[PDB]
Amino acid sequence: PEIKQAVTVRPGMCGPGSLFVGQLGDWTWETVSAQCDTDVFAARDASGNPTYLAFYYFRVRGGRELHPGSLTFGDRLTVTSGCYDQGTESVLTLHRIDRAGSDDAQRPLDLHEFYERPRDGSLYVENFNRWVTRSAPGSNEDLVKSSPPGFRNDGLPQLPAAYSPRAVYREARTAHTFRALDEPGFRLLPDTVEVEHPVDIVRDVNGVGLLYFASYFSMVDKAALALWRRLGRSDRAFLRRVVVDQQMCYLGNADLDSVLTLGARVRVSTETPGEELVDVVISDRDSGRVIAVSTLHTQHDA
Amino acid sequence: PEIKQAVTVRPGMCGPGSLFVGQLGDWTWETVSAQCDTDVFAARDASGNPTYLAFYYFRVRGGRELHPGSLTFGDRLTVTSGCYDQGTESVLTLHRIDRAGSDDAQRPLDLHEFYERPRDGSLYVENFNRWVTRSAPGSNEDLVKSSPPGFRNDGLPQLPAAYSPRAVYREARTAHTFRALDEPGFRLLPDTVEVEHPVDIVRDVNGVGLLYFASYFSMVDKAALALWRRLGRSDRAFLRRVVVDQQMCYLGNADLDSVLTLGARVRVSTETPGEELVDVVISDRDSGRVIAVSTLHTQHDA
Repeated sequence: PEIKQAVTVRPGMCGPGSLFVGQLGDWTWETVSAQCDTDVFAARDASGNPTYLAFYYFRVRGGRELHPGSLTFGDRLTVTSGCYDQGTESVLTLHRIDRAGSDDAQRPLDLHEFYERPRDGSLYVENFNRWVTRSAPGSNEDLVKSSPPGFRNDGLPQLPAAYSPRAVYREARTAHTFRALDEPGFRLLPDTVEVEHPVDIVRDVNGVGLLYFASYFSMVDKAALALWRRLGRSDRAFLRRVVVDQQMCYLGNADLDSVLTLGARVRVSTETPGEELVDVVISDRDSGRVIAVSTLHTQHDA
Repeated sequence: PEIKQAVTVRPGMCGPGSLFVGQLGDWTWETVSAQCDTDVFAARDASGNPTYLAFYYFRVRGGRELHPGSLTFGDRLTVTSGCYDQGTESVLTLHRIDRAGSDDAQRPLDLHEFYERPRDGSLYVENFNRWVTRSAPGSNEDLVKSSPPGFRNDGLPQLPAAYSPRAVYREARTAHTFRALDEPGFRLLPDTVEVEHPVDIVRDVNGVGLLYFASYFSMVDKAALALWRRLGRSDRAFLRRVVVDQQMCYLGNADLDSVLTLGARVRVSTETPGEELVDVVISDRDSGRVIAVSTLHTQHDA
């Protein structure tokens, strides 16, 4: 039983920051709760420790016709949501977003449609989430895999082998990009940036004292802005950027006194002017960990 | 017809940042939409310009037993919401939040209860909002009062004279505090800070290109943190602060290339140890405008 709902775009789920991905994550927790007969918000492991359904791999796919920067107050959307079986320790949640008028907004989720040929005018969200607990109270390092009792993955529809987010994130942690460096039609610019980012305790921290999943998207855009400025491009042009595809892998969290490093590089298209691929790696130098990788497929007019 | 709803605390509405006030503002727009027979999200003035139901005065009142820093993932709440007539150009929206178990969570909104003696264990939210339009496209200065056609304030219950948010915000713009400087039981410390804050285009900006109302709470906490650190207090102690009362007045918005100034001062209680009043003024020096005033009534254990 897929879920189909009418949404009107609110101030808390749009704009050039991370509010839309924050709202999508709330929707994911509601969708897993409904489909897996589990209260995700208050989940505890068999032993009684809180268990968080942590974001691990996050993709948002759009296009010139509908992307996250298209959305403004009062836009009417149709949202179709559903979970896919990834066993007892993980779960995949898909959301399709259409403009509520649109031809065929009533169509069900179509994996073929999500993994192979996304349609122009729809937005596609993939959230792969993993149950975790803390390994020590107040530590945000070395989180441990978990599963709350009664988590019902059984019955959920299955992905075919071709559609594996696991294959995708395994390659991205190795390559530090989601788009192979040897992919034709792009040139790697020499200009790169490295930004020191102390954890912002007033803006980066969630209600359980971890770094907030949506803050990782804010940190990647801070890196992307720093590279944009290194390229001599304007702050107003940054706000016109169209992100047609963004992938994020959350390899680690971090303690709230950490100083993170945000590294960014870009490949510009040889074929299409104003098209580029930006890669961002978030490091925690003091613990020697890479804690995130993101790739943004971007169209601009700077 | 007041609205009473069950809420489970989600990642997008808690934590030490501005997510709870962001969620409350979304709820306000839904409440005005329901009670005033108006689609606030897509509102336009009679002439066809977008009109925003802008936040102008915002209060959050709690206590040691339930405050915004109490809230964590999966907490079960009861929310009671309702609008009060302030004419065609403004509207007051109240929210009471109780823990869903609690004795007498079913009780209706009680102004006596909100303005005179708030109860321990309830959280009280006041949002006074004013319809505005831009005076020039792409300018965030010199916003103009408005009202969308068909806005139904008629029928809404009325406040008695004693309960005027107008008297409260008029005094705060004059004094740069919501708690009179001559109030007994407090001493003004000599330590103050002034922080330069360029508008953060990746975290401060909303879906219509204004500074986001919830970002004003992030900027006030940036000032408050800077003063806390000037006092030699610890970042971990900052995260244990209990804000029992916070008031915010939004006197202006600002263009996205602005450099703002965040000024903070504190009065410590003579009576109760670890109790203090922090005042923050946000200035836009280049336009010679004060664009916000906030006072935080805080309990700490630093």
